[PDB]
Amino acid sequence: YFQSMSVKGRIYSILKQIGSGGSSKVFQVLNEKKQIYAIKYVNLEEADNQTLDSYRNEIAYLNKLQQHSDKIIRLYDYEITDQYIYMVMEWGNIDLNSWLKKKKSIDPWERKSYWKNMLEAVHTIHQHGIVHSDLKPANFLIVDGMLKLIDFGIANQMQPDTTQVGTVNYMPPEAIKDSKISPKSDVWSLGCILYYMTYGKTPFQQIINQISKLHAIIDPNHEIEFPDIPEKDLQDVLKCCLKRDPKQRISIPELLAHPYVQIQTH
Ligand SMILES: CCc1cccc(CC)c1NC(=O)c1nn(C)c2c1CCc1cnc(Nc3ccc(N4CCN(C)CC4)cc3OC)nc1-2
Repeated sequence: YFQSMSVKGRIYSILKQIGSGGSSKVFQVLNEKKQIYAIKYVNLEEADNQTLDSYRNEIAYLNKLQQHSDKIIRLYDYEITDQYIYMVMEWGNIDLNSWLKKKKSIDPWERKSYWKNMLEAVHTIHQHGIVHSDLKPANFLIVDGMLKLIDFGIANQMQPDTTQVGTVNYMPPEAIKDSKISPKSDVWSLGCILYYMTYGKTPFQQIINQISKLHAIIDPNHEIEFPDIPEKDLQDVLKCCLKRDPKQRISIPELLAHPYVQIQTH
């Protein structure tokens, strides 16, 4: 029940575990001033040089980029050694994958406000050359009704083995047809998340067969349902995000000047 750890001399008191993946554990902890944080611990015992440089790189970027937007998660401090990495981060109520897994109805205002957070955070990483290229709702954390981007998909996702889960619902068609990596790949994946918040599922979610789903994502003859809704700006945004051709698909800077994001509906 009572557990503890240090990170750069400062003592944190572990309350519980709030995450896991590969050889990393996220804990909900309290510092000496009874302030709540999330420490991500990562193990390097069997991680190769590539893997380690991927973690070092991600860290450096996350640290740098938090200044540039407040829609990226705070990395308050970290402790990096040959054996492990602690990262003392901003603690959030719940991730968006779990939040949307609760709710059927999402408040139009809340959806738009989330959409904006997502655009801003993702735009920031793009501005420093980073395409995420694996954006899911899992990647976004709700901190006081504000969505923070948890990670940049820079680090190499090593598997547990002794014991969200590689889902292709958010996968852009260019990725499925196999070096080059367009920032508009992320626009598709964001579009898929918004499509979820708009219509209740991802566009190819109803496709039960895996190989079929992949095929459907690419097949231009295979249309996507955009059932008409009061928010016609929302319907517009989704159609523009989910163009299969990356060159015809809308840009982040464009999505930011879009009526959905700018026009005040009251
Ligand atoms: C997707 C990002 C990623 C990439 C690579 C490696 C990792 C580490 C496993 C990660 N994961 C994280 O870096 C991470 N995952 N979570 C859940 C958090 C982080 C870092 C920051 C952070 C801050 N605050 C929270 N709070 C929180 C979130 C979710 C939940 N849950 C519990 C499990 N349920 C199934 C869903 C709801 C509980 C939380 O705390 C109360 N949660 C978090």
